[PDB]
Amino acid sequence: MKTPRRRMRLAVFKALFQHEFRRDEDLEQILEEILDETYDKKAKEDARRYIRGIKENLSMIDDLISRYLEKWSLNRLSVVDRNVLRLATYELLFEKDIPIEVTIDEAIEIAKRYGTENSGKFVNGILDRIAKEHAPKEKFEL
Ligand SMILES: [Ca+2]
Repeated sequence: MKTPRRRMRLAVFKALFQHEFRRDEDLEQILEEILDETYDKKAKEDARRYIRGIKENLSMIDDLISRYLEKWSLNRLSVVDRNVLRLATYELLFEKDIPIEVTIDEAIEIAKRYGTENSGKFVNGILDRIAKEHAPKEKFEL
């Protein structure tokens, strides 16, 4: 049996979340602590691709998101909101055959699960805006 993408994405989120309290450590090493053999070969490869992509483009991703936050900057957001946005933005921009609504709706689920009462609505709004202006043109043709 194969590990679902949703479970793979959750491991990526957990690594992002845990890193916020261990900023002197490597995001990639934190992901490996989370990954184990209960995940299949592809899921571990996929989670690594996501974490590497987010880590290697973090400043670009953060600055991209920052343009949609008026004066309540990214650093002032909760750990959950900030990282769901980072994860979803990476997916919208670099994971080619995933429809925009799948990325946004599955990101909202993570926000509702671990965030506060307005987390889901907040991230849905920001991601709708980011997707409209930053998703590759081909993604709209899916
Ligand atoms: Ca279609």
